[PDB]
Amino acid sequence: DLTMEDLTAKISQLTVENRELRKALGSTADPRDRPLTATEKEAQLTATVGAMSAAAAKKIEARVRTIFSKVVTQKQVDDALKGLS
Amino acid sequence: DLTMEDLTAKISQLTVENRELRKALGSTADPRDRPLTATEKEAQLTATVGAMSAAAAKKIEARVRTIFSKVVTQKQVDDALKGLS
Repeated sequence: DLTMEDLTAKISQLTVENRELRKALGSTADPRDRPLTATEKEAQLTATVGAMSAAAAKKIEARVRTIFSKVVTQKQVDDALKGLS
Repeated sequence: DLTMEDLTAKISQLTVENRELRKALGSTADPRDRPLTATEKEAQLTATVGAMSAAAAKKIEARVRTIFSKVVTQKQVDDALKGLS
């Protein structure tokens, strides 16, 4: 009947519990138990993607240099690229 | 029996023959049969790398995101990155 207000009250109950969890995670002796903000979580995600992407770019360049070293002409590049597919 | 001069004599014979075969290939009728130059081959090489590296970066980023979608604390992040180094 009062569906809107029930969903709002659901957020209120989920919000108070949400912070009661955060206050308990700050009461532990381990600093690494702190909940990360969405900003810090994105910075560590971006740095993680950047590291693995650089690692993937390293192996990819060596892999296709292996196939390109044999080619000398146009047609041969295409068959090497098709060999990469 | 097998001296060093034997190897360098064969190396010279192949270099002078490869120089000639290129000059013949460079004088062919069809322009697509001409051998690629060193920079042209290198330019198409990095172009192939950069294309695959960009596509690999997308799969890496979307993969890291679905892993970060189930973490909150610094301890959870460190354990989520432990399997996927």
